[PDB]
Amino acid sequence: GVKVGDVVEVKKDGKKVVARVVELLHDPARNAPVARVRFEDGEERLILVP
Repeated sequence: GVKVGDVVEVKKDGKKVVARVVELLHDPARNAPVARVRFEDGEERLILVP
């Protein structure tokens, strides 16, 4: 149920940190939503939506 602008916790360099959801995509292979998240410093990452 994660949507654009929401905030989630992920690991970055062994530390639990907050990232902001900037985009919702879909992985046809895993048949599951994927979110483009952006960290405080501007780094981005793709994460499978829990």
